[PDB]
Amino acid sequence: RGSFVEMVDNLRGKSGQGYYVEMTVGSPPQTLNILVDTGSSNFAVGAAPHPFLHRYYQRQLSSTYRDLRKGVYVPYTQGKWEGELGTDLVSIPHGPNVTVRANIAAITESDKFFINGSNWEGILGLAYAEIARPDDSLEPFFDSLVKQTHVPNLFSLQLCGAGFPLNQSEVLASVGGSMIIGGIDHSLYTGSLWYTPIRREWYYEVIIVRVEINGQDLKMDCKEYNYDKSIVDSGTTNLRLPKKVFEAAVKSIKAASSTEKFPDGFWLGEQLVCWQAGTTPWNIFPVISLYLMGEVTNQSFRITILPQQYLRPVEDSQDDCYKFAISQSSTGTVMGAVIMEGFYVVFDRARKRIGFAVSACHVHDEFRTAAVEGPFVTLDMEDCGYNI
Ligand SMILES: CC#Cc1cncc(-c2cc(Cl)c([C@]3(C)CS(=O)(=O)N(C)C(=N)N3)s2)c1
Repeated sequence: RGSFVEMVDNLRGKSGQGYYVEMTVGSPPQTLNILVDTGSSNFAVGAAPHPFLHRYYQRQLSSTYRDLRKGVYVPYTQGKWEGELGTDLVSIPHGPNVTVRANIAAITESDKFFINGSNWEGILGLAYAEIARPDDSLEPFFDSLVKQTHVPNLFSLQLCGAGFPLNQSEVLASVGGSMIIGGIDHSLYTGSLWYTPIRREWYYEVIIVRVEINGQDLKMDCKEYNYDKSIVDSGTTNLRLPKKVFEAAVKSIKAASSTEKFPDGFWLGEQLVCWQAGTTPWNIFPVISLYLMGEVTNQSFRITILPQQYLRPVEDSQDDCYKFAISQSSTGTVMGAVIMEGFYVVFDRARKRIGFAVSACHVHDEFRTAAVEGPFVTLDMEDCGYNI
């Protein structure tokens, strides 16, 4: 049974541009579309005109706006923003029926942060205070929400990839998924939920203990899989792997799909590959299984994704085109949107654990499905975690 009907189907977007939820800030309420990001901890919104924004937060029009008289500069390689800190009343129209006083970073200047055509005007950082900017004294939105209300300390995400490209109008009209605040909606998944511990509360950090490509063990020291960390990040498009893991995984994926040769640019995630309408050879591409530390001692479980997850649909023609959505990282494993699209993901902050179940909206074919299975007997799993 599905017990959170008001929050089901409250997301829009896609893996390449991000998934967002509608929010309101200020008095009277100012509506904004907000990127759902489990990989950061700031609630930051556009608050000045920008060519790629059609709306922004107007603090002078909010009677409940409180100025914190403090600036914040947050530079990332993926985009940078400068903001002015303050507080205001915040609601999630298709969320719990509560109004919170929360910190807001009013973005006044930015460099390649807002993306042309994304439809979002801000970011909802759902990770922990440890990685909030300027420091951990700036309470993240979800912490304020739990402290001020009776909403349980848990949220769950069902990110829904369409399995095909969505044009400018389609992406605005389509349901991109669900963010259930304070609970688990049982209609969003099939089978059982399996839980992996949150290693440390900063990013949503996890431990990967084994990797298979079509059941074939990648056979690397498991520390390599979590070098220097492994995180679950709705604000990353790809499955990102540490350099050495990426090189071994791409070699194995190429060997499994060897009946068809792809250009170097395809494996670099830069070039698209196209096939005649309806003829994508899904079967030649292998499944990928990530084994995660279980809640019970010496116990693991696996999550299995299909090429329908790691081949991201892109428009070219009537051909079906894709980009390879597995890429190299120098900052550890990132289980991005293309992985999350296969699963219903429960961020159980109260019990310091992350749940995975097969998503009711994952893209598959008649021959294979994504899977969440266990238990498996796995020894010295603590040794898989990286230190320093
Ligand atoms: C699925 C999707 C998506 C998507 C699309 N367009 C923009 C973004 C982001 C830009 C920035 Cl900046 C982000 C930060 C705050 C820093 S980051 O290091 O780039 N990062 C990986 C993260 N999780 N948070 S997300 C995400």
